[PDB]
Amino acid sequence: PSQVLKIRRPDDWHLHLRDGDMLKTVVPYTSEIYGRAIVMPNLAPPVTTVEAAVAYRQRILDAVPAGHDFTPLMTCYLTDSLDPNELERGFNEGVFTAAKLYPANATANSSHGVTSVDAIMPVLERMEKIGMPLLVHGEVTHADIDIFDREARFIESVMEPLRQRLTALKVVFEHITTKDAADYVRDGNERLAATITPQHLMFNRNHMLVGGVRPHLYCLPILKRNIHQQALRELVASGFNRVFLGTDSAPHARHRKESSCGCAGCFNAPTALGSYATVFEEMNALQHFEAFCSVNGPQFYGLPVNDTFIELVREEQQVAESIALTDDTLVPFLAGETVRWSVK
Amino acid sequence: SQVLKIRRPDDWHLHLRDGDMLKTVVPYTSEIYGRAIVMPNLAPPVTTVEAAVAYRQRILDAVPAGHDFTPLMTCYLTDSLDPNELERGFNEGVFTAAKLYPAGVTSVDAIMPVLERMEKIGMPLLVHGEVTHADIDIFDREARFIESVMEPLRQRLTALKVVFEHITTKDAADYVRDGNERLAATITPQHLMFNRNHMLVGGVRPHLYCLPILKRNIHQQALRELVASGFNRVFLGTDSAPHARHRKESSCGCAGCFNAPTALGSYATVFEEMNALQHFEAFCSVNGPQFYGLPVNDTFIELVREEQQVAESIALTDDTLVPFLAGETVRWSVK
Ligand SMILES: NC(=O)N[C@@H](CC(=O)O)C(=O)O
Ligand SMILES: O=C1C[C@@H](C(=O)O)NC(=O)N1
Ligand SMILES: [Zn+2]
Ligand SMILES: [Zn+2]
Ligand SMILES: [Zn+2]
Ligand SMILES: [Zn+2]
Repeated sequence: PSQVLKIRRPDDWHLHLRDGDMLKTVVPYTSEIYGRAIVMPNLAPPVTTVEAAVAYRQRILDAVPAGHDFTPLMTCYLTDSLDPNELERGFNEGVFTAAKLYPANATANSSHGVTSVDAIMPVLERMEKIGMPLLVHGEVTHADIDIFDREARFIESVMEPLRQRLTALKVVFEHITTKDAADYVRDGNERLAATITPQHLMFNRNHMLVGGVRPHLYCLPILKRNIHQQALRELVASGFNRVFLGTDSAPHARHRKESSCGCAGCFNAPTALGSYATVFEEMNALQHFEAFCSVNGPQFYGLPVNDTFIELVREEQQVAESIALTDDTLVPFLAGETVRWSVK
Repeated sequence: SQVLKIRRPDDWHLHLRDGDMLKTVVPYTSEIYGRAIVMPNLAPPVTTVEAAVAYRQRILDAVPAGHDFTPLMTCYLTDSLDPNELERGFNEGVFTAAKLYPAGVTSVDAIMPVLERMEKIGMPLLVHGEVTHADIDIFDREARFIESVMEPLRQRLTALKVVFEHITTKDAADYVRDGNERLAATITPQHLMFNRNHMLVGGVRPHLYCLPILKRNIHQQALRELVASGFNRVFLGTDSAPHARHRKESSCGCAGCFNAPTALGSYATVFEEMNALQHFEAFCSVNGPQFYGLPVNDTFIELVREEQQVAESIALTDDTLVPFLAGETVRWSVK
């Protein structure tokens, strides 16, 4: 009989659900499998108020198929103009589970982003005071920094000084992609965690660039050299308990991916969980798989572990080539491939 | 506006393709360049004298009347090519050079008799210098080739003339700079103008995707310094490498920049920025002929520093062709 892997129902600690018709298409891929997800706030315009988060939460709930037990955990997009009182109210009311810091840029509109981290110290101090976790997309985006160096540079110039300045702040280093970040997180304290995507465990930059350019593997932070991939694999396989599942499922229509300027992001919600199983199996570390998927995130966030179970079966299945949208189509992670593990 | 008059250039590394694509792209080259080295990587490749003669005629058929353009043909090396076939083509003026692609040839040691014949007859070897092993990071493949293939080959065949095509690294720039009169290189406009950030920051840009891949800024800067120094064994080779739009903009986009329409003005900009216009003519019009033992062109063209607006697309029989720098501006124009 085909091998079965039973786990406590997982959660996705880093997800993009988009809005409108695309939200309606993509939510089911998450809600069928995961009990909760951290829903990122990078809509156009971004979610920067309690009222917007409440309304978005309801649009997500509207799109959940009948019978799925799925709870979106909302986030606030940090911006220069965000009122610390607004963030705190949302946290106190259970609307915002966390706040998300995207890379700083001096040219950012104060309504849409952060100009410098120093400029938002009032909101960061407030998060520290109230115990609200900060989720970080840790890259510095200065034009003179090579794209492959941007994560490592963030550690030195932003992450370490911030954590020294605000010693009680809880931080998730999202979607880490480098040995630099893996080591930093491994050597950190109980207030520092990380998420890792399936693509950054499965692939390295050669997969994106050798034999052709593959925009469906193009995402931020960019896939790194093999030595970084291996460090990430070793970190999850070690059993380190402050790394956890965050897909960064980030859907874009096919025409927006396969263009003269392809958008960053992998639509991996359909195939992520089986992909993680494949990685943990290859690393001879399946004894750490459930904790990564279903325990470590809840522990860091101070939330209960799910009390229902799901099963993956080690039986081969083909991934769809594409998934229809109202207009155009979405190309899933591993489209058309035969995969080793799927959900029963 | 400033005007720069130069000897008519040549393009020492060009892909013209075949069929309808050839008809579309040839005029962008023939209107400007006196000669071009026409690469042999057709499907199937040009590996015989007969095939090269027929291809040359198809190229000439596509050259507008009044363009004095001569294609210089090349042979695609393979592990099993007959040295007599290659020499015959050289002696007949059919093959100007032979091109070594990384695997076709199973290995270089496998082609030693062909390379020995080339050395004896004075036929230049044009090298796409990358190693191919799956575990080698793509950004390392040029540097690794220098140590494991290029330096051993040149030590074995010390009289062989070699062009290190489309160099992309400080490693290659330094190797060529420090080499002897039997080693030269070509450099494309894209590897002087851009680095990998331009291809990957703010979106993935398949029209900048080419082999050898764009490298880190430190490599770009080394290439710029090399051409600006006046070093006389580097010369213009566009590696213009056209593909239809939806072969580029795809789930697995093809490598190659269609830069023939914009290359010359783009090079002029680089030389100007590097305060090295005194070395521009030699790069475009003298160094390559010197290395190949061919006369310089006897006509002259002018560039003017007036912005040229690059077309968004070029019509094909099916699909379109997106020029390198589509919709952008080039600072220098051909008068
Ligand atoms: N440079 C490229 O990316 N492509 C060239 C091949 C080559 O010059 O090696 C082509 O012919 O398409
Ligand atoms: O930081 C990001 C954003 C995400 C998206 O498309 O929302 N896509 C990515 O690849 N990374
Ligand atoms: Zn991110
Ligand atoms: Zn994200
Ligand atoms: Zn080449
Ligand atoms: Zn080429």
